[PDB]
Amino acid sequence: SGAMDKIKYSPEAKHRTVEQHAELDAKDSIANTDELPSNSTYNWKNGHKPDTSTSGEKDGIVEVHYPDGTVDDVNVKVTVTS
Ligand code: NA
Repeated sequence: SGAMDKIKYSPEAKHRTVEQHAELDAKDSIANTDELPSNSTYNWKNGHKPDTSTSGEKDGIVEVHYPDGTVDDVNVKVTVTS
């Protein structure tokens, strides 16, 4: 037996504040990518990319894809200013 990557690692959300119409790289919403394997990849969950076209408080979900194929879902928040 062994611990799969999504059990070993503990990604934590970073709250970002961005301007209306800003781009959002999913990795930028994870606070501790230095505590996760550097070959992990980050993407927005389908249907859960924060929409920066309007200002307000938005929610999103980051998928953290680990090298062993397991995946962590991370709830994040994005403040959009106008
Ligand atoms: Na985890």
